Amino acid sequence: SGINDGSGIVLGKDRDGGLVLVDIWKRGGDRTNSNWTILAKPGAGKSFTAKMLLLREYMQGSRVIIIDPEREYKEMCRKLGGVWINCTGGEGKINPLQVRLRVFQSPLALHIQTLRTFFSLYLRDLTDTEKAALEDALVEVYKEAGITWDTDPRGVPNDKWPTVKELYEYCVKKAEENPETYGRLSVLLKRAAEGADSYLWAGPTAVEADSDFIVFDVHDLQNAEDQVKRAQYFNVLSFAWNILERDRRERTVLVVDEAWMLVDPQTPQAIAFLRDTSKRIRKYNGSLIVISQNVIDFLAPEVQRYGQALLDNPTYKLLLAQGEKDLEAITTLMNLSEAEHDLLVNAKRGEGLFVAGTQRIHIKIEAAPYEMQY
Amino acid sequence: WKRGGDRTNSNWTILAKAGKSFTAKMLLLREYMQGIIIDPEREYKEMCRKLGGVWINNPLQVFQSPLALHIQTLRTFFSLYLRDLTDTEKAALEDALVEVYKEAGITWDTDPRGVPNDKWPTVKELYEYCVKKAEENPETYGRLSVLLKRAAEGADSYLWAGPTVFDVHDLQNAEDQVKRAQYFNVLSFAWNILERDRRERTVLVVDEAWMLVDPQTPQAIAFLRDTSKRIRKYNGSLIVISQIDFLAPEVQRYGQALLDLLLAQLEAIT
Ligand SMILES: Nc1ncnc2c1ncn2[C@@H]1O[C@H](COP(=O)(O)OP(=O)(O)O)[C@@H](O)[C@H]1O
Ligand SMILES: [Mg+2]
Repeated sequence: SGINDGSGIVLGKDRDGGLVLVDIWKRGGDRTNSNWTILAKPGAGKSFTAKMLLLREYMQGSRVIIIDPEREYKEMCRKLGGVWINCTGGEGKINPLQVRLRVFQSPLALHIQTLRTFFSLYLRDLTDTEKAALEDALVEVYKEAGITWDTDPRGVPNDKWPTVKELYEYCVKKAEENPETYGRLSVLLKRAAEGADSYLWAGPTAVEADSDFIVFDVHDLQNAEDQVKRAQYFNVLSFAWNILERDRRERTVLVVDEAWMLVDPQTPQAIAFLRDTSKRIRKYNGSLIVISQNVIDFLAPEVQRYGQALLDNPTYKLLLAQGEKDLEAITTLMNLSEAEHDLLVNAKRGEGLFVAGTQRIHIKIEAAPYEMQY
Repeated sequence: WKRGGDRTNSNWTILAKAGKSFTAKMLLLREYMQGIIIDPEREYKEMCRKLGGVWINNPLQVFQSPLALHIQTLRTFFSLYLRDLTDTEKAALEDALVEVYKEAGITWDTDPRGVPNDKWPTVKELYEYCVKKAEENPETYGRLSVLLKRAAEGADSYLWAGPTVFDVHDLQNAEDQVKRAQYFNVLSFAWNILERDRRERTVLVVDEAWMLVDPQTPQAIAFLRDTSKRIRKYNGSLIVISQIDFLAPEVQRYGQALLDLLLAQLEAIT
C-alpha cells in the first residue's frame, strides 16, 4: 500500500510496483524504536532479506553484530573484511565467567545473575540449594582470581578471569565437607570443565571482537544436546551485547538469528535477557533484529510474558510464508486482518507483510544484482 | 480446631479500630484452659503473669541447606532494617553472611541441631567482616558497614549482638524500620519454637500485625502468610489482630490471603 520515508534504504517493492524506502533510525509517531522481528518458516527468505538489509545499513555506517547458527553470514563477513568468530573452535572460545560490563552497581553481582540463567540452561534440574551453593562457589572462585565486588571489568585481562575449570575444582574441594550441597553439583560441572563440553568454555576468551562487522558462528552446535545449544547461544548473546556497552558506537545492529534456540520453558530468563536487550539497545541508539522460525516457541506459557513483548514490540516487522501453527499464532498476536492472513497464506518466497510502526503492507523483497555477490 | 467441610484451618483475623485486645485475651485464656504471643503493646504481660507462665522482653542463628534458606529470611530481616539497600548491596550482604558463617565453622552441610547458641556468629562479626571487605570494596561495602555499625556496636546492638508473651513494646517510639525489623525477627524465632517442637494445637498471636507491613518489603508479610499455611500443616493456629495496609497494591498479593472477628471500624472490609 506504500511506505516511503524520505530517505534510508530500499527494502523492496509495493503491491503497485513502488519502492518501499525505510529509515529505521527515525524517531517520531509510531517509530519508537529501531528494532526488527523477522518471522517465517524455513526457506521463505529470512536470512537473505536480513543480509540485504544489513548490507545496506553497513554501507551507511552501521556496525553489525550477528549470532549465526546456520552459517549464513560467513561469506558476507569475508567480503566485508569483518571478524568471523568460530565459537566452537579454540580460536573462538568465549569464557562465560568473564564478567560483562553493566547509582553504583557491582559488575560482579550483575554477572552472577547472568550466570544463574547460564547455568540453569546448561544444568536444567538444579535445586535451590545448589543454585545458591553455585552462586557462592562463583564469588569464591572470583575472589581467588583477584576479582572482587568493586573490580572494573574494563581493566582486567582476558586471562585473569577464572573459568569453569576453577569453578568445578572448587566445587569438588567443597564436596568433601559438603557432599550433599555440592556433590552432585561438582560432578555435573566436570562435563564442562574437562569433559565432552569443555572445548566450549574451559579457558580464556580468545577474541577481542573489535570490528564494524562481527559474526559469532555457533553452527557446530546444530546437533549437540539442547542445553548446550541454549547455554552457548546465551553466553554468546551476552558477550555480544557487552560489545555495545564496551564502546557505545551508534546505529549498531545486533542480529540474533534462529532466536527460538534460546527459548527454554524452564529458564525463560534467557528470553527475558533478550527482551531487556531490545529495550536497552534503544538507549545506545542501536537496533536489535530477531530472526526466527518456530514462532509458537516464544508464545509458550512459561516464556510468553517475555517472548510476546520481544516479538511484538519492535517498530519494524517482516512476516513471510509461515508454518500452519505459527501463522495462527501470529494472526492472533499481531491482529492480522483476514486479507493479511491469506496474504501470508499464499505468500511466495521473499513476499509477505512488512510492518513499520502501525503501517502494514504487502511487500516483495528483491536485491540489486551488484549486491548478490554478498 | 475443627476440620473438614467449611472448616479448612484454625486461623483467626481480629480487625478493628474497639477492644480487640480484650476479646483476644479472653478467648486466649479460654483456648488455653484446654491445654505464644507477639505483643508490641504489653497487653498480655499482666495476664501472662496471672497465668504464671513465662514472660520475656540473635538473627544470625539458623537435600535442602538450613543455611541457604535462613539466608533468605535473613535477606528480609535486613531489607526491613536497611530500607535503601541496593541489589548490589543486598548481594554483598548475603555473601558476607555465608563467609561470616564459614569462619564460625558452619557450612552448607551442617546440622544446626549441633551448634550452641554461642557458636553461631552474630551481627558483630558480620559488621567486622564488612568493615574489612570495605577497605578494598568501598563501592560495594562502605555504606553497608557504616549502616551495620549501629546494629553491631551502636544504638541497636543490644537487640541482636549476642548469642540469643514476647514483649516488643520497648521499641514503640523507635524508628519504624527497627521495630518492623525486630518484629520480623521475633516472629521468626517464635515460628522456630513451633517448628522445632511439634506440640500440636498451638496458637501464635500476632498483635498489631500492620507493623510488619513494609510496602517496599512485602516479604515480611509473605512470611506471615507462609506461617499461616504451615501451622495448619502442624495442626495449629495463627491469630493476626490488627487496626488497608494489608490491601496495598504491593502487599495485597500477600495481605489478601493473610486477612482471609470484626469490631468497630472498614470500607475495604465491607
Ligand atoms: N528475495 C529473494 N530473491 C532471490 N533469492 C532469494 C530471496 N530470498 C531468499 N533467496 C534465496 O533462497 C534461499 C532461502 O532463503 P533464506 O533466507 O536462506 O531462507 P530462511 O527464510 O530459511 O532464512 C537462499 O539460498 C537465498 O539465497
Ligand atoms: Mg534463516
